[PDB]
Amino acid sequence: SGFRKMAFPSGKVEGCMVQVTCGTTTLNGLWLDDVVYCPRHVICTSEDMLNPNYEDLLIRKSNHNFLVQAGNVQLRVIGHSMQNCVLKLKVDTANPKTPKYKFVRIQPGQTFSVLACYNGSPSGVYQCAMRPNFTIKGSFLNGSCGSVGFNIDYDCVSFCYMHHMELPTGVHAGTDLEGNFYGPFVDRQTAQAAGTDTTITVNVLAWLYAAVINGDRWFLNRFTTTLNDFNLVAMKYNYEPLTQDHVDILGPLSAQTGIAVLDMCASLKELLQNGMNGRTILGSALLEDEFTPFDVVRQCSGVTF
Amino acid sequence: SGFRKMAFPSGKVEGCMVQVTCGTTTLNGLWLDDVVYCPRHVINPNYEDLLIRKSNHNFLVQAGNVQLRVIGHSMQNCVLKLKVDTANPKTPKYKFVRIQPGQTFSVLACYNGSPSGVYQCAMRPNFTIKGSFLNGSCGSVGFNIDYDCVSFCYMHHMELPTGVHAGTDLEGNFYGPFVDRQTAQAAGTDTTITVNVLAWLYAAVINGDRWFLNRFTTTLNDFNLVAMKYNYEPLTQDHVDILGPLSAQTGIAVLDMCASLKELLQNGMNGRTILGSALLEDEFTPFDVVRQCSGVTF
Ligand SMILES: CNC(=O)CN1Cc2ccc(Cl)cc2[C@@]2(CCN(c3cncc4ccccc34)C2=O)C1
Ligand SMILES: CNC(=O)CN1Cc2ccc(Cl)cc2[C@@]2(CCN(c3cncc4ccccc34)C2=O)C1
Ligand SMILES: [Cl-]
Repeated sequence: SGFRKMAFPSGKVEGCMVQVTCGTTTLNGLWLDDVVYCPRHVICTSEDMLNPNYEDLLIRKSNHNFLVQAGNVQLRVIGHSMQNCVLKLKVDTANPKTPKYKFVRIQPGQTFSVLACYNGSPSGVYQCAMRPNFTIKGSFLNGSCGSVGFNIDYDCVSFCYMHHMELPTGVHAGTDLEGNFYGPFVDRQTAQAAGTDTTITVNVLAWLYAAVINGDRWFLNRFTTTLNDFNLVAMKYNYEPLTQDHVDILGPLSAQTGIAVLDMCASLKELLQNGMNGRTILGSALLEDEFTPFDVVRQCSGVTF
Repeated sequence: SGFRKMAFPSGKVEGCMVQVTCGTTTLNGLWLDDVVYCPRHVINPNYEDLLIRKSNHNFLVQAGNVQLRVIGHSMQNCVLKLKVDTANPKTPKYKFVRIQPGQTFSVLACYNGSPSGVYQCAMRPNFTIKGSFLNGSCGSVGFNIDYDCVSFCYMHHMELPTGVHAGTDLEGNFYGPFVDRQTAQAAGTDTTITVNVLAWLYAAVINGDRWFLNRFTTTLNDFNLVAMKYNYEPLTQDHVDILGPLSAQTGIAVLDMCASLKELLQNGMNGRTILGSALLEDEFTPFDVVRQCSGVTF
């Protein structure tokens, strides 16, 4: 019993974190085999950030301009190239602690663990979700750039995020491990703002099924709804549209609890209208949206209480 | 910016987790040097009588896909110590420490000697932890990291009827009035960790959330009279001293922040949130707030 925001064990990722320095800029890199991956803005000064020409800044660099530190050992850079917004530094030593890994691009609503690092040293691990507006509500200070997001389903680490910047509202933006940003963001200091954020509806439903599994049904009602009527109501509360894909994905949780997805949608409609009236669901007074259907199945018991 | 429930990086602890099997019971063990530590319930129980009937080969210890050979066994309080023939090459610098209620720690949840997740939690005033544990999680450990040293503070033993969890320090002494056996046991009435709520109010102010601040102050006695009525733990002079650095960083005296907490208790949040929460959060200590808002690494 119990329901916690759980992160993946970070050990496989800790063994990959290095410090990358180029001139006066210092950030984190990910050392996998003989390549160190890091944000390309490591080659920029604060002035360069307004309108950086990365190709022009990079062509003036040689291998020995990049200082890579793994623990207390200096790695030798023997090559460098740019792939989108990530810089790839070829080093002379392959990481002996390289885990089995993949680079995956995630969609909004997906969750992942973040290993927050400073100077190539890990400081903490937390769980978060890719918001519908492609930002993440992380906890990052200056020097955290290059920290990574990942999932570890089975013995394989799936790297999905690399931290690049903080937006004016305090939220964060970054890239997949191929250097493509999530969202309409650029690694440039321009007028950039997070779009209006919405609640991840399929995740709230999954978390309501998790409350039922752990023994709580106070929020259920005798009503059902059509998919269209639920979406008309949900969009009035800044909730993301629920698609047929989402309904299909919730099938296993619907079968385990005996509550149809459109019947759980009717409870959600009523919770949005009424609030909670001094009650909580899984120790929370707000509707939680950073647990996917897959996360609920992984954490919760197979036997409903 | 941002404020998250952050756990310590679990890597140093992952390299210590093993699977321990005795007959039909399977749980997790902590392999440090040549000793594996695990709950003694792996064996109305008379533990000395159950233990005397077991030989070394009755305990099956698995580290990854390698079988460790048990060469000795002894009991220390509610913890079984299995001497193995191989020292853990991944043993970190470590200490066994007993924590006090209100203190937080990271939990590496394991099943069959394999870590599945990591989360942060606090030792409640009633000595229980609101964890996330299923059958097979026994022997999962709680810890903190201070520089390069792992301080092991908790080993999971059982779940109470309300869904909360109970366990021991690494010397086998339970936290709380709990016993390792099937009998009528219940978590006591819980209280809110006041010094932790204040620390989290300071973290919100650091992150630019100040709507709850006011021009008022309070005495320590008047604040405690109010707090005792909302099932909040008493705030001591030690707690005020401990909040000093956060008070100096934000420019808000501790008794000034206490007056904001008093108004939040007597009047609610009125449709507003603090750090994305509609409840007053008490599982971040003053040190946790300082560490997360300063970037301390391990
Ligand atoms: C908040 N941003 C700024 O003051 C200027 N920043 C422009 C800028 C523009 C584009 C890119 Cl791709 C990077 C960047 C910087 C690089 C570092 N950085 C940061 C990242 N994470 C968390 C932070 C927390 C506090 C202060 C800075 C943080 C940025 O956003 C710098
Ligand atoms: C809920 N407990 C029971 O039904 C019986 N339990 C008696 C019992 C008596 C004494 C001791 Cl020291 C342990 C125990 C058990 C051993 C395992 N265990 C559990 C631990 N964590 C999480 C669990 C989640 C679900 C079911 C069991 C869990 C217990 O409390 C089992
Ligand atoms: Cl995805």
